[PDB]
Order: sequence, then C-alpha cells, then structure tokens
Amino acid sequence: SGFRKMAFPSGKVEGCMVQVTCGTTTLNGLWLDDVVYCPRHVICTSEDMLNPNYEDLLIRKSNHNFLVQAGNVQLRVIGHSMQNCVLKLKVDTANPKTPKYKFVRIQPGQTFSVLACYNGSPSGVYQCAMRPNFTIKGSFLNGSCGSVGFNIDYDCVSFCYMHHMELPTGVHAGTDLEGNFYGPFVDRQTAQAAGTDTTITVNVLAWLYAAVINGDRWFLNRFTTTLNDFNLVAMKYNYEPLTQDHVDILGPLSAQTGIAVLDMCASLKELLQNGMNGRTILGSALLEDEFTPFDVVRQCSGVTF
Amino acid sequence: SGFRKMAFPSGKVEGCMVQVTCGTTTLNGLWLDDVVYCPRHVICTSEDMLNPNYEDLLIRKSNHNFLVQAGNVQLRVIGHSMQNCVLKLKVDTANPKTPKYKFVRIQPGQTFSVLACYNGSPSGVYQCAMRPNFTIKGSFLNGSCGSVGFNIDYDCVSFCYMHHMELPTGVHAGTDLEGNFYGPFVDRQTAQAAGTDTTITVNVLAWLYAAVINGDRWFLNRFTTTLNDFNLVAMKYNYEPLTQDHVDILGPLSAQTGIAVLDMCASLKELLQNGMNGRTILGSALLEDEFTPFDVVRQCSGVTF
Ligand SMILES: *C(=N)[C@H](C[C@@H]1CCNC1=O)NC(=O)[C@@H]1C[C@@H](C(F)(F)F)CN1C(=O)[C@@H](NC(=O)OC)C(C)(C)C
Ligand SMILES: *C(=N)[C@H](C[C@@H]1CCNC1=O)NC(=O)[C@@H]1C[C@@H](C(F)(F)F)CN1C(=O)[C@@H](NC(=O)OC)C(C)(C)C
Repeated sequence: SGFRKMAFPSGKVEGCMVQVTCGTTTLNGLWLDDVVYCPRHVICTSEDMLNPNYEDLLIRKSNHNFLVQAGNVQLRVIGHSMQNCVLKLKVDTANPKTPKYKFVRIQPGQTFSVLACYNGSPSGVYQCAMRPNFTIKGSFLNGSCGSVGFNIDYDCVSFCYMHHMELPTGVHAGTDLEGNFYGPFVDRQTAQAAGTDTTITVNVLAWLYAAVINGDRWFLNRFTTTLNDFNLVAMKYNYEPLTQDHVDILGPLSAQTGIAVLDMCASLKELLQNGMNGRTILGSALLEDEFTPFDVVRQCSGVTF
Repeated sequence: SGFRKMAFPSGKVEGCMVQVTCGTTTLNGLWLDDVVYCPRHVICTSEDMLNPNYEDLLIRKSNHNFLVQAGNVQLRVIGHSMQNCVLKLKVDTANPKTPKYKFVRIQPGQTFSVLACYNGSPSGVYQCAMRPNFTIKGSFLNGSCGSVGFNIDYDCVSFCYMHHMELPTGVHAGTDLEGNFYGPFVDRQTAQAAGTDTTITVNVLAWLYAAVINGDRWFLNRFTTTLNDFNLVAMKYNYEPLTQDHVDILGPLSAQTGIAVLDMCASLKELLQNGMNGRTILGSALLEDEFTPFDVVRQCSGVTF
C-alpha cells in the first residue's frame, strides 16, 4: 500500500527525443517514423518573439537550416512544414525505436506524465494535470520546449502535450501534437491571462477514496448530501460542479470501498467548510486534485505496461 | 521554473526487469550481465515466512526450480546462490540491454527513483527518500518485491534499493543489491519496529532555497540564528541536528540566491515555532524534506542524462 504521485515509465518516449537546432536556438523535438515534431518558435530570434509573423519567418528557412540530432546520429532534413504551432521536419530515416503511438487531445482534469528534456536528452519524469484553465503546473527551464506529455496503455503511447511557454503566473502552456494550443494562448511574448482556475472535484473525491483504501479514515462522517446541495458548496469554494457522469466514473472506487459517492461528497463538504484542522490525508495538509479516478485505480490495483 | 517531485528517466532500468518464479510465488528480478538479482523470500511459502530457515529452504531448490522470463523469452538458470537477503540466479545469456551500472549503499536522507513493477513489467516511477529510520514511504502492492530504486549519473545507473517488505506502519523496507537490509529489519513475517522518524533538516533547507529561487519569498525573515541555537529548536521538533558539513553542502544554493545558510535556518526556526498560518510554499502546506540539495540544483539548473 501507500500512495505516491507516480509517473508512467518513460523508456518508450526517451527513444523518441531529439535535439532541433535552427539558427542559434536549440530545443527538443519528437522523432516518430520519419517525422520530427517541435515548437515552431525554434525559428525565432529573441526580437521576433515580441510579434512574430511565423509564415514570413518560415519562408526564409530551408531544409539545411535545420540541424536535427538523435544522440549523435545526425538526421537529414528533407522536408519542412508548419501545422498550427508545430514544425514538422521530414527526415530521411524512420525512427527504429518508434513505439506504437496515438496523438490525443486530452480534456481538463486529465493527467499525464511529462518527460522534461534539455538538448534532446531526458532529465526527469513527473506527473501533471490539465488544469480547468488549460494550463499545467510544470517544472520547465530555458531549453525545455518540445518536451512532451504522454499516457501509456499497455504498449501504446498516447502523446497529448508539447511544451511551449511559461506564463507570468509561473504556470505552463503548450499544444497537442497537431500543434493546437490548450487554452486561449498564442506563441507570442506578450502578456497573456490564464482564466480563473478551479479545483477538479472528481479528482479530489478519487483521492479521498485512495485515502480510505490506505487506512486514512478520520474524515468519514455520519452525514450525507444531495448532488445539488453539494454543488452549492462547490461553487462557493471554486470546485467544478459534480455531475452524474462524474458519479458514474467513481463507480469502481465506490464499489471496492462500499462508500457511496454521495457519502464521500458529504465528507468533502465538511472538509471544505471546516478545513483540515491541522490533520493530514495521505501525507498532505491540502486537498489533492492531481489524481484522476483511473490514476487511483491503477495505483491501488497494480496495473502494468 | 516551477518545482516538482521529479524522478529519473527509467528507460535504462526498464530493460533490466525480469519476472522470477519459484514454485507458486512470482516477483521481480533485476537482470544485469548474466546474473538475475531478486529477494530471497521468493523461495518461501506463506507458512515459511512466519519463521524461515533460508539456507535449509534453498537446499530443497534446484536450478530448474527457478524460472526467469524476460518479457516473453525464457532465461536458462545455470547457477544459484544466496548473498545475504538476495538470490543471485546465474543465467546463460548476458542481458543485451545492460547499462553501465554500479551498486551503491545510500545514506539516510538521500533520495532515489523507484521503478514499481509487477510480473517483471514496469508500472510507474516515483521519487523516494531513505528516511533516517531506514524505511521509505513508497507505493507497493503484492508482487512488487524486487522492484529497484536507483539514481542516474549521466550514463551510469547506480542501483541502491531492492524492495522487500511492508511494515505495520504502511512504510517500506528493503536492501541494497548486495542483499543487506537498510535498517534493523529481517525478512521474516513478524512484528518489526521501525524506530522513531525525524525530519531531514538539510533537505528542508534545500527546499526553502528552491522556494526562493521560484519566487516564494514570504518566509524570508529579518532575524538570524546560530548553529547551536538552531539545533536546540530542531531537536524540540524532531529534526536532525544541523552540522557544518550540511552547511557546506548547501553552499551552491547559498551562493546562487545570496542568502547565507544561517539566515535560512532562522526562517525555518520561525516556520517551526509559528507554523504557516494557512499559507503554502511551493504549493505545500507542510515542510518538505524529500528533496536533497542535489535534487534542487538538478531541477533549478537543468541537468540531463
Ligand atoms: C522553451 N524553450 C521556453 C520555455 C520557458 C522558458 C522559461 N520557462 C519555460 O517554460 N519557451 C519560451 O521561452 C517561449 C518562446 C517564446 C514564445 F512563446 F514564442 F513567445 C517566449 N516564451 C515564454 O515562455 C515567455 N512567456 C510568455 O511570453 O508568456 C506570455 C517567457 C517565459 C517570458 C520567455
Ligand atoms: C513482495 N512482493 C511483498 C510486498 C509487500 C506486500 C504488501 N505490500 C508490500 O510491500 N513482500 C512481502 O510480502 C514480504 C515477504 C515476507 C517476508 F518479508 F519475507 F517475511 C512478508 N512480507 C511483508 O511485506 C509482510 N510484512 C512484515 O512481515 O513486516 C513485519 C506483510 C505485508 C505482512 C505480508
């Protein structure tokens, strides 16, 4: 037992990271089959990022202006194109280490592993969540752009995120692998507001189930609540409304613990209204919302890949 | 920027996890060169574990009583021996995926990545600390024994932990890869006490430096303290004494931020005596002690592997 923020094993993805240089800038790209993907701002000088015309900037570039390195293997660029905010570089070699893979656009509240990368070499792996305002709380320095986020199901890597920018908040923003930003963001160095964020209620409930499974029981009370009355308190404390869809997704956890979902909501209610009183739940003094119901089941049942 | 519990990329170690079966029990083994390392309690039945004579039990076992699967292919066991609490199974095939590697017995307070596996297949990766009472707060289910903990040093994998048991606390105990338990623990299913834990002071200070580096400067105070004077309040709150050696280890962080180590202690002192008053530091409402000085610099300067 025990409960940790656990990332997927990163070996499948490590074999796809390459270094993409154009001009002076170097960042990471994703090498799948004979295509390398990376953020289009690799083609910008520091002055362009204030107000970049990416189409005009790309036209000044040809295949040989792109240096792609996979370790020391120097890939030859034989084609380049823009898809939204990603550059696709056609290379003469298919990646032999290519995993079975999908490109997925994930939904707010879902989680994914990030393989943080510099100069085409992996540095570390950690778990993130897509916040409701389509940002992530990552750990990214200069040179990390092009690092990817992913999930794994048995053998198939689902790529969902590529890193592009850090906001003024210290939060992070990026695209899916078709190059469409999550959220309202553009790849321009001008002030950009992230919306108001809120707490992912179905994830907090799933983490309370994990707590109960592991013996942390003190917050279970003798009360209950309705969906509409719980939602009244959730709006008051900036929580997503709970829907019957969320209730259904919590079925597996509800069934394994014999605690009804609305019983667990009444515990959350009392935690929100009365705080934690200095006690902890699974070692945290705050309510955790970075664990989906699938994350809890995978860790409490032992699913492998 | 940002600050996350970041694990090492696990690719080099995934290619080393095999499945080891003896009789009815199956757990994980580490396959390096022509040797498979796994916990010796694989040779036990559920009744032997109450009071096992391991030398006597190993004598009932033959090479062909052990069966090692690496993914789908079988390895031929041609030799078996007991080194303390690990079994070394000589196989006929050197692991083609063996990384450059060392075996290391780490010190309390140090951290490592854990690759959690079941049936020889990786499930997830997370960061852990060797607590001062030589346990770790992990996440391990049935079948997880033989999962390893490790650090990476560019190309070299330093193996430091093999998982063995769960203690009454829900905490975890294990050995180094020469089979010597960390702590006073033995591999027998009887009541075993972990000693009283304490909070790793030099790690808490390293995490305050990470907070300052990332913009949380509220805890910075307009007081200071002395080594001895700090140790009086640290002992009162079950913190390790701060030694000059630890002061020297925090040099790099001290130099980059321009805050002397003894200044940071006086902020920590006032956090301990006065709590956090409902504020957070790097998104936590508790004092974090699972980041070494080296983990902070790795994450706040971008070291790759
Ligand atoms: C990628 N290598 C960096 C990663 C960034 C640096 C510090 N922490 C990070 O995550 N990405 C950038 O620098 C982008 C590229 C430019 C642009 F997005 F194309 F405009 C500028 N970038 C930014 O992240 C800026 N943020 C911003 O403009 O928010 C609106 C900052 C961080 C100011 C350079
Ligand atoms: C290995 N696959 C398991 C992992 C264990 C199961 C539940 N959570 C875990 O981490 N290892 C064991 O079950 C060991 C093997 C036996 C022995 F250590 F060799 F004696 C018993 N094990 C335990 O972990 C027991 N703990 C214990 O006796 O500590 C005093 C329990 C968890 C009671 C089976």
